[PDB]
Amino acid sequence: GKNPVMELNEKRRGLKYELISETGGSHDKRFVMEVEVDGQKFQGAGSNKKVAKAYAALAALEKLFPDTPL
Repeated sequence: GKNPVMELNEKRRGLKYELISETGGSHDKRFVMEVEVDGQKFQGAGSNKKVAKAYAALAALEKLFPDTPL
């Protein structure tokens, strides 16, 4: 375990990550990603899409799979 998207995928396959926010200039960009798991929405933010997506998965894992080793 180490990659949030990878670990969540082990619990739920075919999840779709949606970019819901992209703001700030090329020097202060902020991305917000959202993932839906069991009708529940989880979001993650960051300076780039990859980490925003990872935080979105982490949020899902922290709620639904607390024991999953990071």
